[PDB]
Amino acid sequence: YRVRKNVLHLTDTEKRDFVRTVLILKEKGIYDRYIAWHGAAGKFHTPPGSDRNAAHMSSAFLPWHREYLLRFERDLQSINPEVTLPYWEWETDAQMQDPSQSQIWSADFMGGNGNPIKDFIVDTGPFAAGRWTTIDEQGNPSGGLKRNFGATKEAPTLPTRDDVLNALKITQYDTPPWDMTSQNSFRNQLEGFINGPQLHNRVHRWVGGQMGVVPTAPNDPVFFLHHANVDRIWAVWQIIHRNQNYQPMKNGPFGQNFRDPMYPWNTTPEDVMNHRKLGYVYDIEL
Amino acid sequence: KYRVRKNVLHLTDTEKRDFVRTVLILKEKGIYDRYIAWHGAAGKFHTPPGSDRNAAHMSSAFLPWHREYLLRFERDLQSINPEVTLPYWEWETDAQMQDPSQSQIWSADFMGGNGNPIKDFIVDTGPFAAGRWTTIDEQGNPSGGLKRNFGATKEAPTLPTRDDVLNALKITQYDTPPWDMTSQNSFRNQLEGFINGPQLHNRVHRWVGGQMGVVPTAPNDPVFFLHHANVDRIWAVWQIIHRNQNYQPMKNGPFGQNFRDPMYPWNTTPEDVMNHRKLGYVYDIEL
Ligand SMILES: [Zn+2]
Ligand SMILES: [Zn+2]
Ligand SMILES: [Zn+2]
Ligand SMILES: [Zn+2]
Ligand SMILES: [Zn+2]
Ligand SMILES: [Zn+2]
Repeated sequence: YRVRKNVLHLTDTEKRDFVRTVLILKEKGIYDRYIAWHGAAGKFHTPPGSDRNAAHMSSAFLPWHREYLLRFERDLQSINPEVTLPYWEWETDAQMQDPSQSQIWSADFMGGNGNPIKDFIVDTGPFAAGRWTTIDEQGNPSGGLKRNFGATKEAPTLPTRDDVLNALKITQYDTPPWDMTSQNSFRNQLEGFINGPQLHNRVHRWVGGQMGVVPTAPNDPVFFLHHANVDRIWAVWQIIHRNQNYQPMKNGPFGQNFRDPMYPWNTTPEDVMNHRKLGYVYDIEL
Repeated sequence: KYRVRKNVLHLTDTEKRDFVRTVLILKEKGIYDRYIAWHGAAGKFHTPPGSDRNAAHMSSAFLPWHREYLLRFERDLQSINPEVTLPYWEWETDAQMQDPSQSQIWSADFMGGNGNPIKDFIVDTGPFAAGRWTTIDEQGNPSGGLKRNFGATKEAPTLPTRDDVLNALKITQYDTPPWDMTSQNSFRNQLEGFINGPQLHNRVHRWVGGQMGVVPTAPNDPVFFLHHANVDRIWAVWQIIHRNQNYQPMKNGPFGQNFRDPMYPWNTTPEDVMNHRKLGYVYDIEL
C-alpha cells in the first residue's frame, strides 16, 4: 500500500514534489480547509464547559488526527498520485548537536528558523512570508509564517528516542477520566500531558510561531510531518499490544467513544483503528 | 420525493409534540451542538480570506449550504423518530397579524413565546425556556438561556410579507457577480436579504432577536431550523418557476462558491443538493 517515508529518506525529487503539491493545495483554497477544521475542533468541547475538545485533551486526539492526515493525503494525491505524506522523525533530530541543523529545515524543504529581527518571521524556504500566506485565528491573512526553535524555556529540546520507547510500554490506550489528567495512558503520554510538555505537545512548543498554538498550528506545513510521526508511533503501539483496543468503548463523553462521530466529521475512531485498511503503511513496517 | 415537510400551522398536536421531543433528545445526546458549531465554523471561513464572503453566508453558497445543513439535521431527527420531518415557518403569513407573537408557532407546546422584558428578555415559556435548555456562546461554552425580543429594532420591526417573497421570485438570475452582498438582480442576494435590506432572511433573524439576531449564535434557537426550511421552500419554488435557470457561479467564483466546490465544513457540493426532490423530500405545496 501507500508508503509513508521518513523525511530523511526522501529523494530531492520526492521532496520537491511534496512541497509543490502543498503549494497547489494552498493556491486552490483547499489547504485553508485544514487550518479551519482544526481550529474548529479545538473550540468544540466534549462536553461543553469541560477541558476536552474534539481533537485534543482526550481519547479522540489520536484517531482525530489520523483522519485529518488521511483526508489531507487524499487531497495531496488528487493533485499528484505519486505523493504520500512523509513523517518527521524528531527523536532522531533530538540526537543532533544542533537540531536546528536538520535537513528538514533546508531551503529546499520546510525552510528555516525565524528571523529575530523581524519578529521571528521565516524568510528562507518555500513558505517564507511573501510566498505563503498564513491565516490568523479569525480566518483572515496574518502576515507570514513564524518559527523560533527551542526558545520556549519549558520546551528547549525535542523528545528523545527514550521518550518514545517509554511511551510504547504503556499497556493501555487511555484511562478515565479521559483527559489531560489521565494516568498510565498511552494516549495522554504520546499527546504529552503526562508531566510535560512532552512528546507531541513538546514538539509544538519547540517549533514556536504558529506551531506553538492550537488555533494556528497548521499554518505551518510541518504540522503534517509532525503528526504523521505521532500517527506512526501510535501505529507501532497497536502492532505491539495487538490485543489492546481503543478506550473508551462507551460511557465516555459523546464524541469520545469508539463509535461516536468525531466533530467536525461523521468519522468514528473505529473507522480509523486499522491504518492499513485506510490504504497506507510506514516504511518501518516495512 | 416522498418525505413531506409541512407548514407549522398544518401540524397535528402529535406532530408538534414529537418534533419538540426529538429536538430535546438531539440536544441531550450532544448532536444538536454539532449543528451550532458547524454554522459558527462556516461563518468564519472566508472565501477567500479577508473577503466579505464566507462558506455559508453573503454569497452564492448561502442557499445550498443551509439546504445541506437542514438535510443533515433532518436525517438526525429521523434516527430518533423516522416519522418526524422538518416543518417550515411560513413567516410571511404571520406578518399580516396585528400581533405576530400570537402565532401558534409561539405556543407553549411548540416553540415557546417571546422573551420576558422584565428579565433581560429571556424565554420563560415553552420546551426551550431557560432552565429547560442551555445555550452556547461563540466560544463553545455554556451561555445561559434562550432569548428573543420580537421586532425590538427599528431596522426590522416587522416580518417580511407575501409581497417581499413575490418580488424575490420574479428575479431571473440565481445570483450575479461579484457573488456577494453587492450582487444586483440576484435571487440569492434578495432572498438572503441584502438588497434594499435588511429584508426577507436577514430581516427575520433580526425580528426574532436574541441569539437568532447574530450569525454565530443563531442556531441555539430551534426556530432557526423552521425559518430556514421556509427559506429553502422559497428557493425550491424559484427553481420550479425558473425551470430554465441554474445555480451560479458555475466556475471562476471564489473557491467554495462554485457549482462543484466542496462547501466547508463538508465535502458536499452545491450540485449535490440542487434538486431537493432527489434528496428524498418535498414541501406540502409541491403536491
Ligand atoms: Zn483535558
Ligand atoms: Zn492539534
Ligand atoms: Zn498537534
Ligand atoms: Zn454572514
Ligand atoms: Zn446562517
Ligand atoms: Zn440564517
